[PDB]
Amino acid sequence: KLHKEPATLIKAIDGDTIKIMYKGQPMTFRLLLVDTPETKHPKKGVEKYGPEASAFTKKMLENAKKLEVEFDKGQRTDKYGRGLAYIYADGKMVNEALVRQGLAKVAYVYKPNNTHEQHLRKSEAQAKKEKLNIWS
Repeated sequence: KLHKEPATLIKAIDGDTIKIMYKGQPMTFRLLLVDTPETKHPKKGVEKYGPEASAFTKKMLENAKKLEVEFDKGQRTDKYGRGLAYIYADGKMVNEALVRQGLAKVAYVYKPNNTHEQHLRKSEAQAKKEKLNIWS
């Protein structure tokens, strides 16, 4: 069953990509199942809510007493060598918080990495009904 492990923030890069110290090593992590608008983009530039999703993630992680990472049951790294996980700040999942606030859409899902898909989908529909940010 999925279990949490300790990690240490190094640097938030943007809304859904962060650098953390994981088991002694610095790595880049990508937040599972969510897409935040982009600040660092090749073609297009800062997308709308990009700067916002990324301040959110930054504040949430920097203010936490405790950071934990939760791997899903599939591949734990993507083709760019980024960890793939659910991230928790004092017990609150960053991935769901982003979605609940209308600052992320639920991503395209790849089984078997999809254990919190329903919950997340729950929160996105609520942010939709409340027409928050993305959904305004």
